[PDB]
Amino acid sequence: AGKKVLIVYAHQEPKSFNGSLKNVAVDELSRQGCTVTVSDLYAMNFEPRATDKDITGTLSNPEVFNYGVETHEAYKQRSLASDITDEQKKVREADLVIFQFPLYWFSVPAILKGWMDRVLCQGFAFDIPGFYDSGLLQGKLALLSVTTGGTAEMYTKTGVNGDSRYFLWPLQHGTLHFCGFKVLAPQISFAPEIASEEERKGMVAAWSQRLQTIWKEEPIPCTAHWHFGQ
Amino acid sequence: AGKKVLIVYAHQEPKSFNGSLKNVAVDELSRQGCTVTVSDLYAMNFEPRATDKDITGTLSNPEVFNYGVETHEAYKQRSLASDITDEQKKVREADLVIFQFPLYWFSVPAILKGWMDRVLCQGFAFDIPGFYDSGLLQGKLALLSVTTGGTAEMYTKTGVNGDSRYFLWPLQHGTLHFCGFKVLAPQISFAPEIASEEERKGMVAAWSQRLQTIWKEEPIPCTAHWHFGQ
Ligand SMILES: Cc1cc2nc3c(=O)[nH]c(=O)nc-3n(C[C@H](O)[C@H](O)[C@H](O)COP(=O)(O)OP(=O)(O)OC[C@H]3O[C@@H](n4cnc5c(N)ncnc54)[C@H](O)[C@@H]3O)c2cc1C
Ligand SMILES: Cc1cc2nc3c(=O)[nH]c(=O)nc-3n(C[C@H](O)[C@H](O)[C@H](O)COP(=O)(O)OP(=O)(O)OC[C@H]3O[C@@H](n4cnc5c(N)ncnc54)[C@H](O)[C@@H]3O)c2cc1C
Ligand SMILES: NCCc1ccc(O)c(O)c1
Ligand SMILES: NCCc1ccc(O)c(O)c1
Ligand SMILES: [Zn+2]
Ligand SMILES: [Zn+2]
Repeated sequence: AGKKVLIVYAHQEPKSFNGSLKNVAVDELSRQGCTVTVSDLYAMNFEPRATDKDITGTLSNPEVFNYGVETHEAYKQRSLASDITDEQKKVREADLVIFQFPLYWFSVPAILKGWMDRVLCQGFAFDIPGFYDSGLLQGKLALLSVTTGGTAEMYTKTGVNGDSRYFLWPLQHGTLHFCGFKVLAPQISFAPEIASEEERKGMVAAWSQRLQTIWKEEPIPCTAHWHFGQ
Repeated sequence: AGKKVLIVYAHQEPKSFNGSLKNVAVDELSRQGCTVTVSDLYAMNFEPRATDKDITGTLSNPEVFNYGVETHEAYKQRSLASDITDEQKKVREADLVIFQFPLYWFSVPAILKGWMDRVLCQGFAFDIPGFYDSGLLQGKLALLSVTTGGTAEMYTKTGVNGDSRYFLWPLQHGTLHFCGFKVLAPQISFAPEIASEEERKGMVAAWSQRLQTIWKEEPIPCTAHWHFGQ
């Protein structure tokens, strides 16, 4: 049995280091015989804002608009904007979801943050109760492939930016694990802009290389100890 | 000599708890004689996406688009889109910047992440020469006023969501502190949707009561130790 992979990509320039990491993922997974799909957010001019335009049906409460309540209800009724449902179908069938993006303020670019806000709604990605290990997307794997401006050294406990794992918390635990995803070790390609030609090729080669045996990997213990140690 | 306050508000509903917190801040700071300005992102339909449209005229390299460089260059060349510059002016004149928003996936809603991504560009909020304690916005104060779905109990080091200080790291340290901001202790209104009307009032009152002496408050030590340590 093969596998389906969804790459949610967030970069404006195809020739970027991110674009290369993305194309590398596509080529390698495609070579393995895997089914691959890419959601190129910027090329899709993907809507990041969570507004009442995401609901098409009669609102549960037209007097006071509550995004969470309205999208939860719209999901069950099937009155969500189609751009949201198109993404949910991709995630639903996916066995692995890779996020390829440059770090923006210790997080994901707003266009990708919007994807997370609008696509992972209650009813589809999780339920109350029905989160974390009970998240609705349980059984699926997720992986963050991040590029940075800061060097590995800066991203250390005693470094100026602190350990890289610190900023992964909101994404891996607060979002992915919350929805039931098993999180694979993140792929951080440190400061490609500062790196030399050979170092950049090595970073890219390491990515595709790791992808060759990605199906053999085990997820990380997405806990506070893993991220912070303490 | 009077103070200037900018409130970056991120909520779709005026009758919301977030809306009330913002209105209470405007009322209290206005009563004190403070100069107050509010950036209602949703009402402004603020653009969250970082694209080449953020640069006016012609790009310094229309071959390969590098947002960071193009915006840095555009800033120094006074060629940024007006929505961006309108915000920077409010920021530059402000003595205190309050962010009022509901917690979305352990972070800010995408529309607000976009504000941070696009408004705090290189040359304005920071530069290789000066960052963090030497950020270009040094001297100014920043304060996060966030509302959550989860309860205070859930937000403890041994709780399901972990300690709230954990998700503050990317925002307070990675973003605000990085730009020279002195960070005031966050204002977190835990689960207002769960709490009772009396408890909700208590929360809003603590906020307004706190605003009475915010100018007397001392900045928190934005350190890895403060967020993660004991
Ligand atoms: C709003 C904003 C916020 C930011 N916040 C943060 C933050 O909080 N923390 C942080 O650390 N950084 C931050 N950054 C910096 C950001 O993370 C980096 O600029 C980004 O990750 C670099 O990745 P890239 O793909 O854009 O690089 P590129 O500039 O595209 O790549 C660098 C070089 O790679 C070359 N290249 C491309 N493909 C290949 C290939 N296959 N082989 C060899 N070379 C190749 C390119 O041609 C180029 O010369 C921020 C940037 C912005 C704009
Ligand atoms: C996409 C998305 C992602 C999310 N991610 C997270 C997450 O990672 N972690 C987390 O903990 N939560 C998360 N949440 C939940 C979110 O943080 C809460 O729903 C939100 O903070 C509630 O604030 P509110 O202003 O919307 O509440 P409201 O529903 O507007 O307020 C609750 C009650 O307050 C009443 N009220 C209004 N004004 C007043 C007043 N002046 N005095 C007294 N009562 C008043 C209202 O009328 C209402 O009945 C997420 C929600 C969404 C939609
Ligand atoms: N319908 C939004 C309610 C909600 C509460 C907690 C979360 O972690 C989350 O992603 C969403
Ligand atoms: N010119 C972007 C480089 C950069 C590096 C680290 C940051 O924290 C940041 O905001 C921006
Ligand atoms: Zn976790
Ligand atoms: Zn700090």
